Amino acid sequence: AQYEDGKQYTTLEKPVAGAPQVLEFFSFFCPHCYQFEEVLHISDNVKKKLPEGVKMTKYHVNFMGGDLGKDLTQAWAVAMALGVEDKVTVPLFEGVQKTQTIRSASDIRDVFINAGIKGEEYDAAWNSFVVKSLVAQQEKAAADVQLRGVPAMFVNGKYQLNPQGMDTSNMDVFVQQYADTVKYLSEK
Repeated sequence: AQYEDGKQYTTLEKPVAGAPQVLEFFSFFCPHCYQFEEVLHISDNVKKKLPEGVKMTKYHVNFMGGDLGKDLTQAWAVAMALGVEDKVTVPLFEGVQKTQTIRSASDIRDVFINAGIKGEEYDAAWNSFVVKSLVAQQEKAAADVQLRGVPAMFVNGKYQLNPQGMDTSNMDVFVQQYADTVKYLSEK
């Protein structure tokens, strides 16, 4: 076939019921994730090719960056709860990996303040049980699918993208192959 198990994707030996349609995992400590976000715009290019009636989910993970890794997962819960994902994603990546100005929860908070989220609004969210369950959801989804590496994308809780098995001579071709794979899996 043109798309083959073990080549552009792998199948989960144990499928996950009720999982989000397109589920993506990342970490602000993850170097390929930085690329996926700022240079390749993977999420956005996948969206553009997905049928409609399809929801995309993106979750942060704990297993990189220790204590700060966990803070970043809570902050991402804050971003999702407030719907400010597209205002903090880039400054969080650059603060962690480029400028190295994020070293504490307070510095994460500064990124939101600078993006125009109010102190009051941020701290209440941070401390809310709505954010706590959102954190639980991120962990549960990761735990459900064995997750030891990011970036990662899962389709309908059954298929896992395999970017190692695609060309990387040309970044544009890589992205289209990746998105076309997601669309194919989607229709499977």
